[PDB]
Amino acid sequence: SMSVKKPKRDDSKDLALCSMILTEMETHEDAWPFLLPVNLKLVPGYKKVIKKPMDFSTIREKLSSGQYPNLETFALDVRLVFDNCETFNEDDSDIGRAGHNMRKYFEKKWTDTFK
Repeated sequence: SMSVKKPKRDDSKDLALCSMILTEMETHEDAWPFLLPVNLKLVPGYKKVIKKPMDFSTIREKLSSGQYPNLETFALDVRLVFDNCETFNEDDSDIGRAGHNMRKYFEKKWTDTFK
């Protein structure tokens, strides 16, 4: 509260470490459904159903331009990618499997780096 602060957790490496994680996700073989924004002109249903589209290129631009205030807002956008994938794709489709694999991969890197 006012003039009473918890000890300072060192956040000075967070930007570099989120950039490394994002590089690992970009280069994974199962990243292909997630590299670019879904084409809203060509994919029926996507625009109306998925209220907040998100993809790795969009997260990389946000990250490079100071649009994440902290490491939690970065993790929220990465999870949004996989949450959108589960909403739109059956679990037993190639894209649905890719999204489960990538989520698992991310969450392990997240825990190992920051927790």
